[PDB]
Amino acid sequence: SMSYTWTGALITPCAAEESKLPINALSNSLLRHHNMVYATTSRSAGQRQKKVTFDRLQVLDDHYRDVLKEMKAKASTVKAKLLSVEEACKLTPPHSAKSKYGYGAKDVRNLSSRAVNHIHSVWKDLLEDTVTPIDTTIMAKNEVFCVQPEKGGRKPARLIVFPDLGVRVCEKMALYDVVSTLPQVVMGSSYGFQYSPGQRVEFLVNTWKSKKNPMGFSYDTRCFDSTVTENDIRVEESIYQCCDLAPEARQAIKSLTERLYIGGPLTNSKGQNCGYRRCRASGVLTTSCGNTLTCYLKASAACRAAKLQDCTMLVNGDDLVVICESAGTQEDAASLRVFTEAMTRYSAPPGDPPQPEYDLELITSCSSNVSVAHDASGKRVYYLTRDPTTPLARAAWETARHTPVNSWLGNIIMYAPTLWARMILMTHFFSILLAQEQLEKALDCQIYGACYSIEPLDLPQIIERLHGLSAFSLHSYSPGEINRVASCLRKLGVPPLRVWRHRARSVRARLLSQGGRAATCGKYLFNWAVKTKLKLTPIPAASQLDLSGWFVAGYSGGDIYHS
Ligand SMILES: Cc1cc(SC2=C(O)C[C@@](CCc3ccc(O)cc3)(C3CCCC3)OC2=O)c(C(C)(C)C)cc1N
Repeated sequence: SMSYTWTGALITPCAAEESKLPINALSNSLLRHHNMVYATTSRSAGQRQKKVTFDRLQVLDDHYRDVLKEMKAKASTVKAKLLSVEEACKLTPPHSAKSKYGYGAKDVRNLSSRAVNHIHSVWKDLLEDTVTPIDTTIMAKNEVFCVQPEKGGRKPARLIVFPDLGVRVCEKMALYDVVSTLPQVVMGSSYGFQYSPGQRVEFLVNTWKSKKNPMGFSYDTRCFDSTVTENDIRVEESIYQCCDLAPEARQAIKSLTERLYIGGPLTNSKGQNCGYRRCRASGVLTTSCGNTLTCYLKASAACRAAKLQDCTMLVNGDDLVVICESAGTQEDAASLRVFTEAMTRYSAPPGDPPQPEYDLELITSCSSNVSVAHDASGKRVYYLTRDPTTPLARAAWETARHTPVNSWLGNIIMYAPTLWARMILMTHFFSILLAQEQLEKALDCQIYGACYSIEPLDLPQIIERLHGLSAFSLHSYSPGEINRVASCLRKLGVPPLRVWRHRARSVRARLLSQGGRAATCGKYLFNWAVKTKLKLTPIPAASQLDLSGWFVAGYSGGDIYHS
């Protein structure tokens, strides 16, 4: 059927949308080529609409059914529980979209009677009615990127489809526990969101080393959300229902699937009807879990079709990477063509053709790749990294304009061991925090789609617990990694190592002179910038964080917040 049908009504904005990086003394010290940085707006929504709108064709086969049966078996061992209205309310992000029924996120988190009355009513209606399509709002995402000359053009805004706040809270009550525990049980080691960056690296390196002639490849589905059929979404629901659930959770899940996950009318911000969706809703609680289950299922069936030898997968939503035994270059190319044909029949056709890689550092999955460096002792240390272009463009934008979510903070946490996060992100942002005397100010940032409120002063313990003390001492980065970063710096017009080290030494001196937590930041985060290094012993505050739950499941588009 058609993934979308349109009435002609436009996907409209709610407020002014900036498309170009504003000229600003602070972002300019980060990078000078501001014209290279842009933010998508609803102006390009039509472009994205044309691309995501197409007819799906899907044929299933024994390999698909066998894998599905095995997935259901694993699911049958999971017991999940309903979330109380209060537990659900606590997960709502402080600035989540407000309801159209006279109440917003502040109200829900406060448990105002009006918010709760409405939550009860929606829940009650989900139980009584399992058929009326639930309304959804469609908006054009406003994300920042850097121009890609090699691509020929810029990216259009991605689209986000989500239900009313009241429905979102009910989604948490019925499915939060399921989407939190089911995926790892059904997909085992292949479930990507269970790993911290360090653990992902460990899994990837051990897997690669376990093959005799290792070959790896990532599979890019053209518009995965749009390729998800009603069949896929119903198959997902049957896997959820395999869990031991409370009668009410079962009905609510059946209802959300029929009335919302399967499809529904699209309404723009002007209140007009834009059309109808028959594919995955990008902004619901089950988007991450569903996407990973479906990608996993089709890919596993596809590995069998292509007869890949001793393959191992790693899936994160629509992101997929397979590592297997190589059978030769011509044979590997052939194997990948069959694999792609299988995925296409399953309604998961490719964007870029998959291509065989024989070097682990060159395989990019989840926009990342493993790389190597050496800690203080000189020993080799594998770590996760990525091309720093989008992180830096976004850091520039967030410096010039106030952002709800601070991707720069999330990036420092996830890519703490990288030379670019240390040289540029830490130095640039601590300088500004020093300037504004905002080191204590908690900021929102996201990790695996969930929102976290984190205090910059706690970065040393977070990074130590997350990456270990080595993150504060890596040096001798790979020539490839260094080339990639230098290339990016000249493309965006970012200052060089000499300038950043000089800046870091100033920032470090100020931090140290302030004492307290600030001093520890100057000491650990900027030890690289001084000739006479201090010695980084284990920070005692590390052992006490509650860093669990951080790498348990994905929640992109799921409206999740964590205290
Ligand atoms: C501590 C240490 C550092 C070094 S050099 C060095 C780096 O290798 C890493 C790093 C520089 C990485 C870098 C390299 C090239 C660039 O264009 C931009 C950045 C990073 C570290 C954090 C920000 C920049 O900091 C450094 O000073 C060396 C060499 C033998 C390689 C000279 C030995 C030891 N023991």
